[PDB]
Parts: sequence; structure tokens; C-alpha cells
Amino acid sequence: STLHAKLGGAAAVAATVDVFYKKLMNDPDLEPFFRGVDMVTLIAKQNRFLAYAFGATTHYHGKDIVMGHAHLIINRGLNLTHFDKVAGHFVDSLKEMGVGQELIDEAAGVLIGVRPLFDPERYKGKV
Ligand code: HEM
Repeated sequence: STLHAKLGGAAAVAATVDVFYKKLMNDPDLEPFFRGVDMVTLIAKQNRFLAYAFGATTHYHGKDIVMGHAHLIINRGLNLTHFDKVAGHFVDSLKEMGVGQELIDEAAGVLIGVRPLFDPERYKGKV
């Protein structure tokens, strides 16, 4: 079924995005990566992140994740600890919204699958 049906309805989708967004902005270890990023881009990012975790995207693959984040890994020290914190905030958001365990596991499997793309050892020319 649709993404919004899985997650409790359209209202719940936007609520989940807000929970997840606020967790990132309120985490002192992650907020600096969002400095200077306009809010429309950020809200769109969170929506696509959520859609991707549940296989609701169609034109977004690992290579797109790398091309979208490579500058942070190379020029801003983005690393696996940051990835694991973002991923933890995401599943915490799902739990806080009353999302069940089967959907949590599915999202976790996706996130674990793309974690290796945030390994800085895979990139050259870093700070
Ligand atoms: C599963 C891992 C991730 C996925 C699927 C994902 C998804 C996305 C998407 C879809 C965008 C496009 C935003 C847009 O143009 O509207 C984006 C950009 C961005 N992501 Fe992620 N993200 C992930 C991990 C992370 C992590 C760990 C961070 C650390 C803070 C992060 C920070 C950012 C930033 C700062 C941008 C904007 C870059 C810019 O526009 O200059 N992302 N991400």
C-alpha cells in the first residue's frame, strides 16, 4: 500500500517528518551539517529519506545518496558516527509515532544497507 497508509495516514507522515527533523536540529553533533541549508530543501530531504526507508522512492539509489553527500564526507568530516546518529533518530521517530516493529525492521534493513556509503575510508581528498 501507499507510504501514508503504512505510517498511519497523511497527517502522520508530516508529523513523523517534523519529529525526525527536530531531533536532527536539536542534536549538537548533527545540527552543524544543516547550517546554511534552506528549510524547503531540508523538509524535502526528510520526506525523501522517509520514503526511501520504506521503498516508496523510484529514482533514488545508492549512487544518488553518494552524489548528494560526498561533499560533506570530503570537505566537512561527515562520518559513520553521524550516520548512525541520524539513523537512530529516524527509528526513534518511528517508535514515538507508534509505528510497529515489522515496519521498524524494514526501515532498519534499508538504512543498514546504505551505511557503507558513509564510510570515509571510501573517499579521497578529505579534510
Ligand atoms: C540513509 C542515509 C541518508 C539518506 C537516504 C539521505 C537523504 C538525503 C536526501 C534525499 C537529500 C536531498 C535534499 C534535497 O535536495 O532536498 C539529502 C541531502 C542532505 N543530507 Fe542526507 N541523507 C542521509 C544521510 C545523511 C546524514 C547522515 C547526514 C548528516 C547530517 C545528512 C545530511 C544531509 C545534508 C546536510 C543534506 C543537504 C546538502 C546540501 O543541500 O547542501 N544526510 N539527504
